[PDB]
Amino acid sequence: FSDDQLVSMSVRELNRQLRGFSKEEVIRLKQKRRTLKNRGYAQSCRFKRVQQRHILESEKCQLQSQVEQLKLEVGRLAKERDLYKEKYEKLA
Amino acid sequence: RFSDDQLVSMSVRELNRQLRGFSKEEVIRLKQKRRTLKNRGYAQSCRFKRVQQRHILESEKCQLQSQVEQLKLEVGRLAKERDLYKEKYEKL
DNA sequence: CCGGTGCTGAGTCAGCAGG
DNA sequence: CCCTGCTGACTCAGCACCG
Repeated sequence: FSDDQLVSMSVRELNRQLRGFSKEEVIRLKQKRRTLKNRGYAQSCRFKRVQQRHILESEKCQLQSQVEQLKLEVGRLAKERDLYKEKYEKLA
Repeated sequence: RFSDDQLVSMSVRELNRQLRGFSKEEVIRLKQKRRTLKNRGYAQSCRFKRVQQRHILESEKCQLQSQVEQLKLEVGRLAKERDLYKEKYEKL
């Protein structure tokens, strides 16, 4: 009957408890349940939107940190290649 | 009465002078309508900014991932070159 | 001390995409 | 044909400014 109980019980459990009620009330209670559930759906939707904003802004940092790590790696190899190439061309 | 577009763009000084003579109920009603219409567009901009922000972030992460892909290919090319010269050098 | 403003959280409804 | 879960869009509440 109350909002917390109405939103908690299943429509299967609802129809059984709704037995003995006017057809006017049954459709009225069922639509009250939907409203309360949409309230919860809204909370999840807004929360998800936030989490997705964070994992994007976080992935951006996980990539920037990787890019900088890789630019250092090419600097080591480029220098190391130049070393071998200079030593090689010297021997023709 | 009046239009929505004019009712929103109007300044308070113009709007007040525009309803000199109207009943209190109508004045309050019209004022509430201006607030409602404003809130409608506020939410429109907010969701707009949210979407635009989201698209900016995604494009950055796509550029970064592409950049990482480039660098990964680059170290693979430099390492192969460095090792190739090693073999040619060690021989001669 | 009042009122208009811009913003944003939360609630509502429509309507779409699946159980 | 319902029901579910979700999301866009409107509304209001309430805060933080402002004039």
